[PDB]
Amino acid sequence: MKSPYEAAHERALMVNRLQKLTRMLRVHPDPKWKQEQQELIKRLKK
Repeated sequence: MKSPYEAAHERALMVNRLQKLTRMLRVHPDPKWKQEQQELIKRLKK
């Protein structure tokens, strides 16, 4: 039981941050940055 507003908020938070990491990784692929990206990708997948 989760509100769509709230579920949406969390999704937006992770997507927005995920994009930033994906955007900078393409030009500057870092392992540290990559690790953070996986967490975002995994959460979004759920």
